[PDB]
Amino acid sequence: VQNDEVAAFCQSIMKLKTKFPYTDHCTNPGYLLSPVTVQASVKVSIEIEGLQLPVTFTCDVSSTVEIIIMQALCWVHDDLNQVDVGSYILKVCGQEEVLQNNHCLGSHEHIQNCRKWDTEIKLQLLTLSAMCQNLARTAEDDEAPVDLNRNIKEAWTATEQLQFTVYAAHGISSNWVSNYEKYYLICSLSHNGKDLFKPIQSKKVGTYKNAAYLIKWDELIIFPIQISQLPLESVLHLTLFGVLNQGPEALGKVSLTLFDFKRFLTCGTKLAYLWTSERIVLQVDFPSPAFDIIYTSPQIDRNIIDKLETLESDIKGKLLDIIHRDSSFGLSKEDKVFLWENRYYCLKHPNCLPKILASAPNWKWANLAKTYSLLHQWPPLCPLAALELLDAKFADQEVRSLAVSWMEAISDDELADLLPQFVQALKYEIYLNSSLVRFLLSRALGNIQIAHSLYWLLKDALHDTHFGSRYEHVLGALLSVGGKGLREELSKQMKLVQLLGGVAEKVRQASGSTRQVVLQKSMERVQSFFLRNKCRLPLKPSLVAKELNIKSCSFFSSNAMPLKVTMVNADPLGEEINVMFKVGEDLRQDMLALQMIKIMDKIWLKEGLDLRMVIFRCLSTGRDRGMVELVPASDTLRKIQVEYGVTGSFKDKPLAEWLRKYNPSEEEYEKASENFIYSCAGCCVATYVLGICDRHNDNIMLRSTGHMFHIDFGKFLGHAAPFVLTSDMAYVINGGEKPTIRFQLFVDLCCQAYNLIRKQTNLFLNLLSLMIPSGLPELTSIQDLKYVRDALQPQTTDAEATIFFTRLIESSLGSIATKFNF
Ligand SMILES: O=C(CSc1nc2nccnc2c(=O)n1CCc1ccccc1)Nc1nc(-c2cccc(O)c2)cs1
Repeated sequence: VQNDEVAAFCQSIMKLKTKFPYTDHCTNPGYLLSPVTVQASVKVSIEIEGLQLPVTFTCDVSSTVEIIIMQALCWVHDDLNQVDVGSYILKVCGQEEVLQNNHCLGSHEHIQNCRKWDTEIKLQLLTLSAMCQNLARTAEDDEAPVDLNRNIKEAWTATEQLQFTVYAAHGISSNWVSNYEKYYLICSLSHNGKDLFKPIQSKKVGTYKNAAYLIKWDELIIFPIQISQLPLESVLHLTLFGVLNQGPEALGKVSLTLFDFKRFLTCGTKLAYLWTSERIVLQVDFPSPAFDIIYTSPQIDRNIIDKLETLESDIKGKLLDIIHRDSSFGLSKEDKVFLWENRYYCLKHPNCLPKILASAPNWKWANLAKTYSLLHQWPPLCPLAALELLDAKFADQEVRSLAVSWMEAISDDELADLLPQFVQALKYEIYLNSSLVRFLLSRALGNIQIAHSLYWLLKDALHDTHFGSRYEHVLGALLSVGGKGLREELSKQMKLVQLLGGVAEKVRQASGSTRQVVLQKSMERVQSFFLRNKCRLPLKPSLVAKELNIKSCSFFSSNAMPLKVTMVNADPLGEEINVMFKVGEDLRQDMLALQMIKIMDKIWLKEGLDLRMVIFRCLSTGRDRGMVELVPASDTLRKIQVEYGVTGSFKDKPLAEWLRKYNPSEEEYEKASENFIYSCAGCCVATYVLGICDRHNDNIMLRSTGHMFHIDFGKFLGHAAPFVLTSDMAYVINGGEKPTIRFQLFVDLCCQAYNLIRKQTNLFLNLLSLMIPSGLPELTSIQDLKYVRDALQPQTTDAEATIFFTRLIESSLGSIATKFNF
């Protein structure tokens, strides 16, 4: 049946492939699209063929890339009628990414970065023919097949009790036989991620006589449930325990779906695989009658429910209070029961559907008809709201598929920064083929960035003990449907990272003197690689490295010695590529913190608030290793303070003098100090809301332009000053020892941004919830989310929330807070 599920998946993906022909350029562009985030004049320089100097001109940020292309065309051509405006595109110099014509110049992320750093905006005008499209799919790609490397009784008429005999575990290890004397299983039955009944424990039995590799229970297990009472998505969990010989110690876990991908109840012997990480086979024998049991969903209920009593005796106000509540998190039982009665009065508010669904009394087969009738007349949800319908608490195929149908309204650009949570949501689909995985694969088909990011996220997801096989099939489908070009580039990137990681290991394994000469020798391997391959940068695949710059490659001195890898651009119009490669730390936590910060930045920009945040990249390439973006011309606060100490003129001047050294002009220092004010406000809000703690001087970094950012996120969602404002940071903000209206601006910015994040409390809780199953040390349960919820204070109004955050700023000032009038 599993092989049949794989085959059905493959053939469905063949269908999906037909939906994306290689001829269609917008689905198959062959190149990365320059990212856009929706949100004056700036100077752009555009290189044009046949001109020795690029044309530099002032463009409106609001103007679209299409008309900017035409403006450059107008520079070189006095009449644009003869030339074709079509078949002309703009790329970033040095980066193999194409600006999107319909979108505004200001909306492009590269433009926004250059504006913040005051970097020269450098573009190239070229035809589609000149653009590198080596990633594009071929006719060979479209034609190739997909490779990932009798009577019937309806279930509602099925009286039999769910039962099965746990037979045996086969292939147990020597050290297992050494360490434990008996074994037993805990059997749980669940739906929507919750137990339907209390778990039943097997008897404790030792290894079978004459068969040490075998544990034989041969034990029947009967649940107090009836086949007709089992939801379609019912899952049986079997956890193995060993008792030590000298508490019980968990050895592994298995899951079995109670109905297969064709809705047939599992019957007969089914084998399951427990990975010690070594494969143990577990045998579960299910009843096998002379007939097949099929699940049949209930009969459709059709109603137009509109024209009902609106007594509204304070009850409408109670309903709106529940509707306009922040999230489903913590919703009272009584509130649940009456949101469920008055669910048909909430159609006017679509994004409250999860709450309603979370307040269903049960998912018994009978009530399913009315639930589905409501779902199919429900208004479309915001994609972001619809995420919640893909978490574990909603297993129902109808709910989830219709959530994905609402989700299909999301842009690729917005989707890309959300990909990790989707990769995780795959875990709550019990079948291989599902609307969610098809949605992800189709989005990857049409967008090279989506495909690339999915690839790396699936490679991390593989290391899951329980879900590794599912992710292996998903990754195989992705690599198969991506095409030959995409695949070979991904293989080059995989080889590059593996080589870099080897170099990292060797650098830490050597000591002192040796460590500097081993780096040059280890790197010769890499340079051989570059001799035979041009390879795209895994952190930003728009950058192509032709060759390693050995002499600029070094190592940072830290607990884990990171590698400063400098490579030369394949494009002479580009800059040299600088990344850090770190091994020995789980970068997935850092990535989550960075993603949360970035999403706050997006939320702020959506309401027009620009806190000038440094948004840098981090990629977990393999287990406990990866590439991190390097921010140029920036230091930790430690370093600034110690360098200043050599002079030691004042505790309040170290940040000021540093910024003044890199910004000598009075206008320049004011510009850099304003950058500090805004970025500091953003960092303070992000620190308090994410529970970022241990913000020591090393953790804080400051850019020469004046922007403040965070680098190490070891304390994430930690519990207990919320943030710390030292005297020299107050000096930069005020511009003087005494307080100025610039500090009031700082406070205003903090409180404004804080309230903007509170408005999106549901989004943030959902994103962290969906990362729960990924297995980071500080995000294991819903209480970890309750910390963030409490930090966001949803019940309070914006006014009292401002009061609260302002008191936080005073506590952060601490001893020097005497000098301020709130
Ligand atoms: O100057 C710098 C600042 S060091 C730095 N920065 C980071 N940034 C983001 C994330 N983590 C870090 C980071 O951990 N550290 C190390 C800080 C540390 C040092 C020594 C011991 C312990 C800790 N970085 C560089 N940038 C470039 C460059 C040039 C041109 C373009 C470009 O994109 C980058 C070359 S070197």
